[PDB]
Amino acid sequence: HHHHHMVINLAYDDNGTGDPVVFIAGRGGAGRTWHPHQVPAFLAAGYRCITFDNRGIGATENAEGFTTQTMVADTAALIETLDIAPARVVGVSMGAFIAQELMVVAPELVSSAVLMATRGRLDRARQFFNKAEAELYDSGVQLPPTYDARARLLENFSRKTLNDDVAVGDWIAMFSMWPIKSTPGLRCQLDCAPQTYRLPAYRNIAAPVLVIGFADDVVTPPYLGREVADALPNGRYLQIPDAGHLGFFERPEAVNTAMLKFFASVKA
Amino acid sequence: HHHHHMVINLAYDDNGTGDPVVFIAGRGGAGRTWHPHQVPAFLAAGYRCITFDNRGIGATENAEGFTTQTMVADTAALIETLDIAPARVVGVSMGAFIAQELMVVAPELVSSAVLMATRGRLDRARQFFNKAEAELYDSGVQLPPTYDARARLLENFSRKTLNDDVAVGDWIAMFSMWPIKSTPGLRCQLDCAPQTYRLPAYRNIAAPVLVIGFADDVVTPPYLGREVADALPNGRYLQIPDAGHLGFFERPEAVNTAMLKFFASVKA
Ligand code: NA
Ligand code: NA
Repeated sequence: HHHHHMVINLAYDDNGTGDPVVFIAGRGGAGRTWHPHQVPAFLAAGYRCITFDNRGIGATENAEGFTTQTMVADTAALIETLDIAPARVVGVSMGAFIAQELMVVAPELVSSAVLMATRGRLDRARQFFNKAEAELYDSGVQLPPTYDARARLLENFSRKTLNDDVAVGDWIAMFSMWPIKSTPGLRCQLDCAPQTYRLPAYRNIAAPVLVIGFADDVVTPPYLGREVADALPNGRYLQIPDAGHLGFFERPEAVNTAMLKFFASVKA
Repeated sequence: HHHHHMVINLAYDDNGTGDPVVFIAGRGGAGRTWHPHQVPAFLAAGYRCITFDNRGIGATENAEGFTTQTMVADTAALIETLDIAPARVVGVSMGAFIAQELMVVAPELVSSAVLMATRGRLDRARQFFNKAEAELYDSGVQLPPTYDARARLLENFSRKTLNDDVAVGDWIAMFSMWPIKSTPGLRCQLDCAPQTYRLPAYRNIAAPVLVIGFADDVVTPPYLGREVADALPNGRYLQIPDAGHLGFFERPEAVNTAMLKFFASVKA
């Protein structure tokens, strides 16, 4: 348990009534990124949905010097403040890493979890990708807007989507509804990632977990998600075809139905 | 046939004896990019190999204001100067587009061709990618080196390669042997691409053609290569699994054996 933490106010929304589900967004994602595709489906299934702005987002976008354990403690504090322990947790990418590490140190707060687009370590390519992203920020160079959108398309969507002229046009426009500003908080979130080999620690997590991998994901490749599921004694792996790193936007029905079926299967 | 062309000296190498094969590199590639993996195999099969520096490369790296038809005429002039008509042609990406357009206007110069990683048009994503690349150059922004290498890795290699820690390390190092300097010639080569729907024109090409698509290619996706093969009355499509846009470096044995078997099958 943390002993060097200071609670800060994080924006959050608390919607619906019933069993609580805490959503943890990935790097650069605000709480509202769960609202186009996930929260309506979960509300329709009868869940209460908690979404929030991670440290480094929005009102804390200039925060720096925080670590994964800071964000774990932030999430734990939100669960305790809302008096929703134990909660279901849905995390994606950085948010799934936070969820994993939360379950290691405070398992009593999490009844079950979905971990989307996750890993328990970085391989050579993904370590290099992170070094390159940090180098881009630290150089002060700003990518021109269309080139930034091109990188976002390549890095987040399936080949099937890129080959779909209408879908591609739509996602280019979606980028205006979900800008990712280069902030100090975004740069610090880049380091809130597996710096070490965390799979052995996850063998201690006894709670039921669904790990979802996205077949075309190049940011968190599916084989690294399968490693997490294999470490988890009560974790199962599911792969979504024709889905990139943003698979929960790209194939929302497929992802939601898998998550809702899992959460129903572990009902108390 | 061209009527507004001026021949310029292009660097070239002419290796081996026997049936001639003219290699046409893609955007940013010098003639020597065919030497690590293709020319030795073709020499061992008994072919004479012509490799050259496209307009916009090397000694003409500051050239601008040229078009696809300029490069078609450059290639035709090289074939005629060396007195190797009709020649086999191997082109990749921009080089395959040049080869396609050469066969439309001067089919007598080409006995058969391999077209790797090609297309006869741009779809919505690939048009946007090109607009983004032009925007990056025209903005004067220079990508920091590690970020530039990250983009090159993501855009050119298969998921299988990216997941291979040793191979990834090797390709990062290969980038020091094959730098792609941002030059006026490189920017102009960006426009030497299908601006229009060229598939109907290719229905006129009677020569035998092998079109090779790379399964993981996101720069020239395989379905666009299959469109070219389908237009060509004597064109066949072959797909290489686990290969990105640089598939002829990544899977050299698979690509070379397919090309050599094809060229043997059409021997006079
Ligand atoms: Na498991
Ligand atoms: Na055909």
